Amino acid sequence: KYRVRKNVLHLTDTEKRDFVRTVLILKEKGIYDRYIAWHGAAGKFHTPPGSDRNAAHMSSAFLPWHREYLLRFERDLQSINPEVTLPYWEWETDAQMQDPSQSQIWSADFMGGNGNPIKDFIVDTGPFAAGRWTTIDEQGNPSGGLKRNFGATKEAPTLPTRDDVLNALKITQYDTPPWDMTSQNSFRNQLEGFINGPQLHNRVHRWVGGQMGVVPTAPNDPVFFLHHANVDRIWAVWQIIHRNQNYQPMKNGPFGQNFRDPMYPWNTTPEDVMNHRKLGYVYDIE
Amino acid sequence: KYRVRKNVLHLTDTEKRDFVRTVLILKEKGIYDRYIAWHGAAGKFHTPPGSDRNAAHMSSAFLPWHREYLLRFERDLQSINPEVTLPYWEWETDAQMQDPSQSQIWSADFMGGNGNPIKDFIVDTGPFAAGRWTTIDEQGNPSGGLKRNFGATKEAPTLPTRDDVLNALKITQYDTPPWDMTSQNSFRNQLEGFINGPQLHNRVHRWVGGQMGVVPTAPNDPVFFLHHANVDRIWAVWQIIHRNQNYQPMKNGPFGQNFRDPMYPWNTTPEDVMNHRKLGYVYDIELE
Repeated sequence: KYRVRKNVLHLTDTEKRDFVRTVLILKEKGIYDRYIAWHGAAGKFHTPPGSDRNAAHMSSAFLPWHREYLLRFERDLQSINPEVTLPYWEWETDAQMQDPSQSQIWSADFMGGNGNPIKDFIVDTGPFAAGRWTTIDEQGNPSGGLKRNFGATKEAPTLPTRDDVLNALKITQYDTPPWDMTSQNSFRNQLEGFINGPQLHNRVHRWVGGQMGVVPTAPNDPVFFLHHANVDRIWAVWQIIHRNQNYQPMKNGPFGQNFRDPMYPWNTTPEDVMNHRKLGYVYDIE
Repeated sequence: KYRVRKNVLHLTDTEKRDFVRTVLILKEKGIYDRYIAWHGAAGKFHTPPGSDRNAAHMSSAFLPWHREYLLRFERDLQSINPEVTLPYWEWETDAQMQDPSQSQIWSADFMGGNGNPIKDFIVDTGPFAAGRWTTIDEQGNPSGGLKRNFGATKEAPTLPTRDDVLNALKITQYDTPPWDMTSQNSFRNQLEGFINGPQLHNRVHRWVGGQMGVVPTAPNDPVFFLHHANVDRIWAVWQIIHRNQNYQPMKNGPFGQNFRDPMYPWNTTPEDVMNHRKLGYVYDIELE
């Protein structure tokens, strides 16, 4: 209830600089790669095998899984610099922009810009440009560096809007059977973005393109964590009015998705991360 | 020192029954799959990226990684049945048999037998036969049954011998630079089995064949854990014999291979698991 995750647009120049340095050092230390790997590994743990659910997506644990993911990432940041928290990318505000690629998250100070169409959409500006930041592929081996291609596909030309978020916050059920990408009247599936898809979460990945555009490589882009901080904040808001609306399935869902099941690759259950205050952080505007 | 991990050949009938029943329970609950996935996942964490070293193999952390792995597994067995401990498959004495494939470990009441060549080497005897036990491919998807093909490759017609075990135990260095498959005079690399390989650990995988013959799918076979408990036992024995040798590298290995580095996919470090008695178990041979 103490560490403050701020809007990226509210970070000072110094905070932007100190976040970048901390990420770059986590990368240098070999710790960043753990997060890419953890996320890829969860995508091949299906609940159960034969289904299209997995531990981290496409089912109920999507939200607690990434909250734990971000919680551990932030602790790793804090061990380098105890004054650094994970900011969030309020994309729904950027979607108001005439050209959201002009948002300050994309400044050379911070995330760097869209990919260069002349250079196969390689990101060539910012602290994660090719040459300053290595990437790995899905199989875990070295890759070609950061790629981005904002709004390039016809199904996600734009970012999710504020209205897309307000509509999601109105869903009263955390999730609904069969706890997958076809769940109706489900906050989890609304936010993940499978109704009228791709929307919300799914639509951000599709919008950003590059490595963020294919899930198993998405954390190669630091903006991945800023994106998921915003998703986690939006879940946190849902938990203030739908406070107590808790989690489903409580039981008798696939193993790995129930309230007290471990979320692969960890032992943490959804229950363990239900209250973000007890996890030690708050969002600003909370 | 409390939990005693016994030779499979010394297990009573009820012990074998209880071990099997407990593993079937872990499988039915969905917990067993976590150990399949962890093992595949660690192979994809290269230390550093682009090296063939990974979190669980091909470098110094091979031994502690699997000690932690079995420890977690055994603890999951104990949640179900606190009287069940992880036995070890002492393959070096099976190697002494006229026909090692007749070891009691492959009895229908324990691991079940060799694959059916009519059925493309699907195991159809024992508690893990097809129709009683489902398997996953490297992607996490169903793959249609446990396979085994004992001694079928030219590189590994036989299991490792007692002499191979004893000869590894003479190595005084736990590991050596460059902490990879070329490491010479290295207990870790010798036991893992890359010196004129496959030997020892690498050889057991190739000898069992089936899923065990390919490392990312090996844990689909429950004998994987009895194999690794034997690898753990040999290391524990090395640690008794060479009491003033400690883990290597102590620093300046690749991240994930040093004494105090976390072992992906966990936060556990080699230091955390260096003393197997501190982990709450002993092998029967230490007690005799």
